Amino acid sequence: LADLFPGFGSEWINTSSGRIFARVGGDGPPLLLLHGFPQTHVMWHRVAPKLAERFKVIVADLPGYGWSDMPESDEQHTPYTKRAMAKQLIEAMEQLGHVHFALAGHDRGARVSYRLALDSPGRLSKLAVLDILPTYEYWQRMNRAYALKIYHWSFLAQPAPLPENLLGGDPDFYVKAKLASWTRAGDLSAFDPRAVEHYRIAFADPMRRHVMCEDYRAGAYADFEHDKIDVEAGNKIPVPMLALWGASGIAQSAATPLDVWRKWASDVQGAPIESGHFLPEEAPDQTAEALVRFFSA
Amino acid sequence: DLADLFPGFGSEWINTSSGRIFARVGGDGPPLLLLHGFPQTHVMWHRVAPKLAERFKVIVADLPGYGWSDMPESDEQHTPYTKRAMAKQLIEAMEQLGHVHFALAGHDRGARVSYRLALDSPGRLSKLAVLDILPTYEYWQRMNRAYALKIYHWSFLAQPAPLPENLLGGDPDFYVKAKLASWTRAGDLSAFDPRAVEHYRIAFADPMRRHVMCEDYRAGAYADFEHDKIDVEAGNKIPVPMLALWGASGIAQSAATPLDVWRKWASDVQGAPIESGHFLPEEAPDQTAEALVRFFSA
Ligand SMILES: [Ca+2]
Repeated sequence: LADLFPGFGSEWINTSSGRIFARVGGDGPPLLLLHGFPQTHVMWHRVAPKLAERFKVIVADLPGYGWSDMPESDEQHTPYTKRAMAKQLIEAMEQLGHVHFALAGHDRGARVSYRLALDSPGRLSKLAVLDILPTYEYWQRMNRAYALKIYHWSFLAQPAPLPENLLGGDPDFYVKAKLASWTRAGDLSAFDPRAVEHYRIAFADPMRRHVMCEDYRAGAYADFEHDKIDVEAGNKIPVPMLALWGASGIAQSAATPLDVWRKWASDVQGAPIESGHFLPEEAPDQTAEALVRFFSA
Repeated sequence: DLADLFPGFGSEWINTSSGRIFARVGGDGPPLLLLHGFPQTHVMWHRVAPKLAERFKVIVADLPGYGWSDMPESDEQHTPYTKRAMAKQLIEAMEQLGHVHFALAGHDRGARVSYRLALDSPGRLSKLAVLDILPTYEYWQRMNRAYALKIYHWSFLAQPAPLPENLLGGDPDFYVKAKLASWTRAGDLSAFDPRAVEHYRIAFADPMRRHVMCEDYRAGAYADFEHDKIDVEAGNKIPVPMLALWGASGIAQSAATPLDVWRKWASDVQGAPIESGHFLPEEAPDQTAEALVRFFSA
């Protein structure tokens, strides 16, 4: 597997819940980048060097993803709730001396990110979320069209071992299909093939796939519950935040993203990028530039 | 290898313009067509058909593309697996037997064929029984987190091919057994005859049979929904006397009664809960049989 972060260090950050793997590069204020599904930290390989000019970039595999340890799940999928993941990543950052940092997340990592921002806002200077709405918003807008478009939210949330058994027949197909279907182009062309190899290899592990289901099960249950409490209490993110979404991505299909985030964040700016779901790989120049400007403010 | 679960029933291959319908046929009296759903075959009626055969000519048909029925070639709109097309084919199948006015009971997908038939060609039906469904439109209109999680397979199997086909091929035996177990009241296969499960397992083992089921659900998400929507908006109601049976632990139930929802679709509908999960004729065969004979006798 290729090193897509030449000159970046590599850290195994030990936490109470297992090791976080991270590539580390650049200098300046600490910036944590979190990938999503079905990816690993290497999805940032096109924009992390450009951020590394101005920030200490920490490119972490999510708890349970990539090369991070997989905490053993439980009946409530607790370690793979965004709340628990946020906690583990806060722990990881503290091991590096980062108790106050900037954070950008995409997909699942963006959900960890806004949940981190709601649970422990004092940990964040600024927050960027890439192509998501809050988990609560997806479920609340889950009508016919949206249930078809993001079917995997209900399918991967099905009780073990049903998704795992189906995914295990041909893991390569599913990871490649999920990658392809949410690009603007509808194929794998936006991706560096060495990055695809990373995604494909991570997905080839049955326990890694279980973890991803656990993450989606948390997303259907505890994640939704945590979010529901916040939205019904009027708890807003107080960290300055950037919401970037793809014009052909997931967030914009059932809502106007900036309108939704103004319900969740007291201080949010947003910008569409011409892109599918995978903003940092489909549109790396426009994404890196959006993140450099926001975090330099 | 595959047990004969309808002793005394014969076996018909009914020709239609879109391929053969397989049916087990028994009894005498007014014609009664029994339609199975997903992921079963006609054999799901094996505990209730003998009871109905005391008073009806019972035709126990494999849905087009299911079981041993032929699989008509699908197209971009999944047209032969829309409930409208399936109903036209079964109307044609019944005509081959001289049945132009018949009683109809369907479960699951076959229940969807059945109420669509009732809507499109009500004159063909003496009475209609639907087991453990609401109309397709109602499921989709009620699509929320809870339902999306409970009937996930409606959006999963409706994904463009070959995605659900490929994943179903990952472990087809587990999938059909999981689908059967998870919708029973017990949560295992204990309510099913092991010989019937073999039929379901063997039908589900053919990739082309699984593809058709996916076509059925693709139609369930698109054309079937649009056909239902037109009837909603035009105020068209099923005029034939209708029985709506649902499992107390089935898919149709939730918070609002299936009966109140069927009253928006049917002029003349009675309804009863059966202590059962989704698979009323196998989980509650006596309670289902008696409700059906009671209703179809009138
Ligand atoms: Ca298996």
